[PDB]
Amino acid sequence: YRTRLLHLKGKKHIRVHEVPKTYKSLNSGDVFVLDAGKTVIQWNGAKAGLLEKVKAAELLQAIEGEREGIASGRVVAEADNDTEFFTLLGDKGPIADAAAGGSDLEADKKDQPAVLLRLSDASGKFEFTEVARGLKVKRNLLDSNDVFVLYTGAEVFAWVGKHASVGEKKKALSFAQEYVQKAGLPIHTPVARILEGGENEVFEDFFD
Ligand SMILES: [Ca+2]
Ligand SMILES: [Ca+2]
Ligand SMILES: [Cl-]
Ligand SMILES: [Mg+2]
Repeated sequence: YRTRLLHLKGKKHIRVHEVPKTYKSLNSGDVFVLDAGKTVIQWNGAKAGLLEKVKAAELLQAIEGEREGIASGRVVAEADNDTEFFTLLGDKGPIADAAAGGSDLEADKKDQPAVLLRLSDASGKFEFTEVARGLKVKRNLLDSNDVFVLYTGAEVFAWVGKHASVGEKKKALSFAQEYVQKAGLPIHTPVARILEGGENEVFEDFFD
């Protein structure tokens, strides 16, 4: 499994980004999730906000539920200097202060990375079209008749509507994988094909 470091940040709402796997990506003002597959660790900065911890905790719960006992979750404080955390991280050093991580209020306004796209072949050919971005990505936009691709800021999901066509169901994953390429995202960005009706905890977690 490829260990990923996720960075959660915000005041009125929370956005997540994947950041380089190193202590230098951390800052005491925010909350981070180190996803090492079967071990997932939430790291709370000393000055982390309540909402950042809450949504990081929701992410851990969703990952644990989707991985069905294979993955265990644990939360550590920055002051704990958790040795397993820094071992899975790969290095250790001085943690940048909250000021160096930037303003949460600025992040709310300037950093909304979510993107929702639709894949439909109702016209006789595949059309892959952006539907919404940022906070305007709402669950009500999903349509059982088509396939939808959601970028959360950390992961890409290919959501397959129950009434999607044969071509849409077959090509859903390839369009989601190709989105990572065209959008210039990290090559190892996780892409997952999911079905309407599934529990899909991490996907559903994005919307609440
Ligand atoms: Ca913060
Ligand atoms: Ca369709
Ligand atoms: Cl602030
Ligand atoms: Mg949530």
